[PDB]
Formats: sequence, structure tokens, C-alpha cells
Amino acid sequence: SRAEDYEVLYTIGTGRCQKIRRKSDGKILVWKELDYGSMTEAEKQMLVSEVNLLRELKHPNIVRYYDRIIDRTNTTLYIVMEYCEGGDLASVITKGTKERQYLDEEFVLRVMTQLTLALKECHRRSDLKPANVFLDGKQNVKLGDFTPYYMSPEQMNNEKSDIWSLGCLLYELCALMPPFTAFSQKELAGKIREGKFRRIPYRYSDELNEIITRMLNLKDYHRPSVEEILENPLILEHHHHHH
Ligand SMILES: COc1cccc(-c2cnc(N)c(N3CCC(C(=O)O)CC3)n2)c1
Ligand SMILES: [Cl-]
Ligand SMILES: [Cl-]
Ligand SMILES: [Cl-]
Ligand SMILES: [Cl-]
Repeated sequence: SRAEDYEVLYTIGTGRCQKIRRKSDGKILVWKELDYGSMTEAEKQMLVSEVNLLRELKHPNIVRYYDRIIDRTNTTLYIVMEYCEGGDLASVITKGTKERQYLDEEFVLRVMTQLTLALKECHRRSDLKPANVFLDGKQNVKLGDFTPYYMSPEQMNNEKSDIWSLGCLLYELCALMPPFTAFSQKELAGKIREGKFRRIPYRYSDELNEIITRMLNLKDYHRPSVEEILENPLILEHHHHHH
């Protein structure tokens, strides 16, 4: 549990995220670097609190956080977590736009199934966007992190709010653009409150279109619950995580 136990391979993004290798057994991991040198005792206490709660989230569809490492010489805290070799979903959407190629329905069903189960676990314990959703090396989808395109009408003015955000994310995976677009937040808010959007492309089934649309209902109480989503006939065993 010291930084010297690991070698940095390279920087993933900029605190700063780095792919690292554990020296003892060669295991590939990543860590996030948090410089706490500019923080008050009160801000460091809330940091330690947040980090200890991260450690108890064990679920196949939530990024796994293993360890935390302190380096007082640099006032740097390192959060060691699993490595998701597939990167984030935002980059998958970007790729699709550039290649002018829509994503497979099977892929969208996997994201839906696995993110719905991550949310179910989050709700049971008590920010859904493509940049916070990660892919591993075997088609598994994991929620991480922890212009407001995905802002729900009610949050504009609740576990059903998360359903709205998943609807927006799944819609963007299919259309390669969010359901509501605009140049300012006030214009965005107008579009959102009206609750109209284009059908996802026709290569996607009426059944997939229907459930996404339901998640985007203006009335939180008409959006399907996590349990109602998972009962959908589209969602099969192979859409779930597999080790
Ligand atoms: C090029 O490969 C990439 C691209 C983008 C992200 C990643 C990646 C891989 N594994 C991770 N555990 C990871 N993180 C997911 C969790 C994030 C968080 O808790 O702040 C930090 C970044 N990102 C890899
Ligand atoms: Cl898994
Ligand atoms: Cl296209
Ligand atoms: Cl269309
Ligand atoms: Cl199969």
C-alpha cells in the first residue's frame, strides 16, 4: 500500500488518471491522483469519508476501487482501481460519428441491461453520462466516477430522475446525439419541458425505441422502474455481465 509498489505505464487522462502495474504480480490497474495539499482539514475529512464509501461498492457493473495510497511528500492521494481496457462510452459515440457508423442494437441492449443493474445497486445503497461509463475487455459495462443535456424536467424544477438520464444516454448511443439539443440552457430547458424528440434511427427495433421513449416520459411516474426495465422481453442472459 505504498506508491513504490507500482510502476506507472502511462497517463490516461488529466486530477490525473494513470495506467499502472503492480510490481509483486504484474497486475494491471489504474490510479487517480488527488493532490490534497491545498485542502483544509474539513475538506480532507470529507475526502476520506467519500473514499471509504467507494471501497464498499462491490458490483460487477460498478468500477471496482481497491485501495488508497498517501504520499505526504507530494501531498498526493492515489485511488487504485480496476483497469477498463475499452475506455469510456463518450469515445465510443465519438468514434461512431466519425466512422459514420451506428452502434449494434445488441451493444445498446448490453449497456441498458448492465447500467440498469448498476443503478439498482446504487439505489439499494441509499451522474449518469457517457463520460462516466467504462468498458472492460469482455463486453462488460461499468459505472464509474461518482451544458446539462441529461437534466430531467423535475430536477429542472428521485430514482425516476436516474431513469430519465439513462434514457438520454441510451438515446444518444442509438442516434449519436442527445434527444434534446440547443445553444443555451434556457433553450435546452424549453425543449426538455416539451418532451419531444426524433425517433431513434430505423435500424433499431420498435421494442428498443419504445422502452427508451418510456424512460423519457415527462412524468416521472410513467417512466419504468429498474425492475420494469429488466422484465422487458428484449433483455436476455447474454446482455448481462460475464467474467
Ligand atoms: C485508452 O483507454 C482508456 C480511455 C479512457 C478511460 C480509461 C479508463 C480505464 N480504466 C479506468 N478504471 C478508468 N477510470 C474510471 C473511473 C474514473 C473515476 O472514478 O474518476 C477514473 C478513470 N478509465 C481507459
Ligand atoms: Cl463482470
Ligand atoms: Cl451516421
Ligand atoms: Cl430518425
Ligand atoms: Cl448467444
